[PDB]
Amino acid sequence: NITFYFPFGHVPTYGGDFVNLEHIRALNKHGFSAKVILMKNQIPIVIESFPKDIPVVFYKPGMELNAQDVFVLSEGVRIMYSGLAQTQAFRVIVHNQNPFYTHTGMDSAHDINRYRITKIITPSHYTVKKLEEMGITKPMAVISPYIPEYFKPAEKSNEEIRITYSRRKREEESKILLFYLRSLYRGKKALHIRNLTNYKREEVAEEMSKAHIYASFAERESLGLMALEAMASGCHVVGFSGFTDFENQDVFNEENGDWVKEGEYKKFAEKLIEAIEQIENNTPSPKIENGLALVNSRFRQDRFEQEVVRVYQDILDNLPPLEGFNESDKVVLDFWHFD
Amino acid sequence: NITFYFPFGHVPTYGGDFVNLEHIRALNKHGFSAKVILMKNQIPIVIESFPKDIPVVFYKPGMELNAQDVFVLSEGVRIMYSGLAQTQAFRVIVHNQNPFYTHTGMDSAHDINRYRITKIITPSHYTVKKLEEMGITKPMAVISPYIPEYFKPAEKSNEEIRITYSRRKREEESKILLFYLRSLYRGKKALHIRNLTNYKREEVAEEMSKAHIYASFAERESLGLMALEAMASGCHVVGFSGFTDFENQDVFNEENGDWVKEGEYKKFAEKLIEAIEQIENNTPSPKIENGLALVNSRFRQDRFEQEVVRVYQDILDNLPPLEGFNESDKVVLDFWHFD
Repeated sequence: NITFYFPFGHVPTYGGDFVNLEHIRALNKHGFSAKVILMKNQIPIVIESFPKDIPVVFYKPGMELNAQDVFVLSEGVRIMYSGLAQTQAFRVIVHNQNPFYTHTGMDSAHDINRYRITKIITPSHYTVKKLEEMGITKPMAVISPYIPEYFKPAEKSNEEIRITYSRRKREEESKILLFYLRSLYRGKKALHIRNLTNYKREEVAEEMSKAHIYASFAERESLGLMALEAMASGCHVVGFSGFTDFENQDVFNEENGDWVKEGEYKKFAEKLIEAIEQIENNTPSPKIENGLALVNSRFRQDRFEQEVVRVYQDILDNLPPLEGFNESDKVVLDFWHFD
Repeated sequence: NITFYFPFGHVPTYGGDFVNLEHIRALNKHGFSAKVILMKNQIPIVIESFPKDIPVVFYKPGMELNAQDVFVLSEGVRIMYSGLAQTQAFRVIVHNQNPFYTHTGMDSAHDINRYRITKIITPSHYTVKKLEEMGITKPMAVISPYIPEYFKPAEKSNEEIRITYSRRKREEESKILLFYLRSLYRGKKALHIRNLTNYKREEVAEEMSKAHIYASFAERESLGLMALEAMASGCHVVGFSGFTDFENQDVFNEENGDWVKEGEYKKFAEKLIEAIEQIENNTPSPKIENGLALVNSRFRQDRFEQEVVRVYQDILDNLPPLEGFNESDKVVLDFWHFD
C-alpha cells in the first residue's frame, strides 16, 4: 500500500514536468498508486492545469501520509530535500532529468551521497555516467521519455526546401550559423527556414512533419528529445548533437544524423547545403530512415510503460527498512511553510 | 587632410567602444585626425560621457564633410552601411572587433565583399582567419587592444586562496563548474571565490591583482582580453580558452594557462584543485611568469600605439581613387533620419 508522490509548485511548464505526469499516468495504469502533491500555489489556474486523470493532493501543514510512502523528487527544488530531512519516515527517489542542473537542488555530490536517496531515475545511460563523473555513487536507473504519437511524418513539399530549428538553446549561435549559411549557399532556390522556439508542442510536431531538415542547436542534453522529435517526423537532422562528450552516448551516431562539434559553424553550414542539395535532387538521406527506425523501436509509449513498470517495481522490491516507523503508521507533514 | 570618423550612437558601453576611443587617442597623438561622429542621442548624458580629449562632431542632416574622409565602421550598426551606400564619396574601413557578430551589420560575406570597404581592421590573426572562413575576401589588418597599466600584480595573501571569475559569458556553465569543484575538492581550507561580472573595470583590476587564480569562462573570443587582464595581474588562468578552434590562435598555449575543451567540467575542476594545491604549497605555477611576460611584450600601450600608426598609415598610403569627387570637395551627409 505504497503511494508515489510527485511534488509540484506551479502549472506544468518544463519538459520535465510533463514527463513526470506521464510517469504518474503509467504507474496508475499498471497497478501502482501515484499522485501529484501540490506544495503551494493552490489556486484555480494551477489546480485546473492538471489533467482530470492526474490525482492531486494538496500540501497542508499538519496533513498525514503513510510512513511507507515514496517521494519522487526533482533534481531541483532544494526545499523538498531540506524539509524531508526533518523525518526518518518515507522513502526518497530522485528523478534527475537534468544532470547539469543538479546544482539547483543539492550543494554537492557529497550531500546527495549522504542523503537517504534509494534510487536515482535518469533519462539515459549518458546521464548515469554524467552523474557518476560528478562523484555521485547512489544506485541509478534509466527510463527514457517517449515521443508522443502526434510526432510523425506528413507529406513534404516537392518544390520548396523547408528547414526548421529552435533557439531555446544557443540563441546567438543560430544567428552565427545562419550567417554562414547565407554566406556559403550558392544554390538557385530560396530556403524556407522557420524558428519554432515559441510554438506550442503540437505546432512543433506540425512544423516538423512538413520540414525536410531540422537544424539542431541542442546543448547539454540528457537524451536529445528535440532531435528525436525531428527524427520521428522524418526530418534530416543536421547540427549540434547536444553532447560534447559524444562518446558517452550511443543513441546518436553517424548513420542517423550529420553531427558537428562545438564551434564548427562552417561544417554545419556545409552539411546543411549537402542536405539541401539531396532534397533538391529528390535523393533524401538514408539517415532519415535510420532515425525513424530508432524512434519506432526505442522512444514510443509502449516501451516507456514497460520501463516504468520494470524500474518502479524494482524499487518497490528493494526498499530500505523504515527507521523509527512501521508500515501504515501515520506521519505528520509540517516541514514547509510556503507563501 | 583626411579625418577618420568613428560613429557612436550611445554612451561608450561595450569593450569595443572603449577600444575605438583608444584608436582615436593614438591617432590624434601621432599626427592623424580622428573624431567621434555622434549620430543620434545628442543629449548631455551622452555628450558628457566622451572624455575631454576625444573630439566629437554631431551628425545633422545636411552637414558637410570632405569627400576624402574615412568612416571607421563597427561590424554592427547596419544603418551606417546602408546610409553610406547612398554616396560614392568617402572611404570606408571596418573595425571588426567581434567576428561572431558580423551578422549584426551585413547580411552575408557576399554583401561585405561587394561593399567599398578598403580594409578590415581586426583584434587578432585568429579573427582574420575566422572572417576568411566565413567567405570574406577584403584585405585585413590586425591591431590588438592593450591592457591598461592599472592591471598589474599586487601582493597576494599567503593564508587564503583567492579565485575570481566572470559570468558575462557562460552564466549557467559557471554554476556547473562550481558544483563539480564543490563535489571534488577535499582540501582543508575554505576557498575565497568572487564573481566579478558586475565590477567596474578598475574594480576588476583590483580584484584580479589580489587573486591567485582566474577561472576562465571565455567564449567565442577574438583575442581573450579577460584572460590577458588576469595574466597581467599575476593570476594563474585555468578554464575555457574562448577558442573552440584553439589551433587557429597562438596567443594562448600550454605554457601560459591550464586550458580545457568544451564540456570538460571535471578536468576544469581538477585543474583548479591542482592550482589550489600549488598555492597552498607556496609553489605557484610557472605559467604565471609566462603570462606576465606575454602581456608585457605584446599587450601594453606602447606597442598598440606603434601598431595604430603602422596600420592606419598603410591604409592612408593605399586608398582607392575617389569616384565622382575631388579631394577637398564638400559632400552633404543627409542619409540618416534618426529619432
